Amino acid sequence: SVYDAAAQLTADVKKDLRDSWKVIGSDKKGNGVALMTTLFADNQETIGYFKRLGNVSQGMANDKLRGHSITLMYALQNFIDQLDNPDDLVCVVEKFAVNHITRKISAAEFGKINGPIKKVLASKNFGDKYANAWAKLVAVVQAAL
Amino acid sequence: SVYDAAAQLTADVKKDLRDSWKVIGSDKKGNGVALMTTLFADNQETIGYFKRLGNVSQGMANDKLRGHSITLMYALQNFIDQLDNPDDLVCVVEKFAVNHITRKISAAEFGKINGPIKKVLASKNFGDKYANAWAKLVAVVQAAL
Ligand code: HEM
Ligand code: HEM
Repeated sequence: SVYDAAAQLTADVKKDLRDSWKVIGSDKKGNGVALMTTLFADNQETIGYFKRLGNVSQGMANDKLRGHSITLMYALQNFIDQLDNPDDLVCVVEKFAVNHITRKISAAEFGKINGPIKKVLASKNFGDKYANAWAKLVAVVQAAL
Repeated sequence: SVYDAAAQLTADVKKDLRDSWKVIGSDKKGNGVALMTTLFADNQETIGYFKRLGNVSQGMANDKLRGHSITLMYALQNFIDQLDNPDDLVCVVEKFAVNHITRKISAAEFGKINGPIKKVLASKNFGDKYANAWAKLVAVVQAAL
């Protein structure tokens, strides 16, 4: 149930998501690439999914990876903006899942993003509390996969 | 070239884009659905492309349509935010075009969105001058299709 998962986003969780997002969301290009490069470093077994992006080890220098990384941050921007209305949050998460489902990305696969997020947050001085909050948002997406 | 197209975005054009976007982009759910509904109303032939969305005549009530309309607006949010750096605008546009090319959407088909955009702008009192500005942004994407 995606709705039950969204119900886990309590007042405190939503507050922490916004506070952290105010910082990491201000530099979508920088933090977006950092998130992807950390994913490829910690989970090399996922690189096979981004073969269209060429040599992802190039990081910021790869124009295809940079385009994907920036675009990725706008999906998160969308989720944060829908935190007030769970009905809209759910419909945008299901729309989001469509393409990832077509790519055969399973919930187990997607959950691997939690590590990179925790590390990116940490580099910006955000601790456990914030990593946990984001883990709850990702859970909503997983329930839709 | 997508890069050459991005050159049409002069200072005055980028100004009208941001000014108009501050308004139509302030209500993504509302205007986003207006864009889609207007598209289906004036260009019935495009309804076949969105069969996944189910019954698009339901408008706001259709969760799938609402989810798509809100997500669509964040693609435009992305373009607007990259206006000052042609390099970033280009890579995000090419990324964006990937899925639309796989769906067989030609540059001419995509251009059909100009009509709906014009009307949505007009509903907020933004005249031909702004419509033309947006037509140039859409042209950038067309250069990649
Ligand atoms: C917070 C996590 C994530 C976000 C916000 C995110 C966001 C996005 C967005 C916005 C797109 C572009 C639109 C589309 O094609 O659907 C996309 C594409 C893609 N995503 Fe996700 N994604 C995330 C995690 C993942 C993970 C963990 C995988 C795989 C293990 C994955 C694999 C893909 C692939 C392969 C593409 C296509 C890239 C390309 O060819 O350009 N995504 N994702
Ligand atoms: C202002 C122009 C437009 C924007 C910003 C836009 C944005 C988007 C976005 C963000 C997606 C979701 C990610 C993905 O590509 O899978 C999408 C999907 C799609 N777009 Fe575009 N689009 C635009 C115009 C059009 C037009 C004119 C057509 C065709 C007449 C079109 C056909 C499609 C289709 C068929 C989908 C998949 C919908 C589904 O089955 O869920 N788009 N578009």
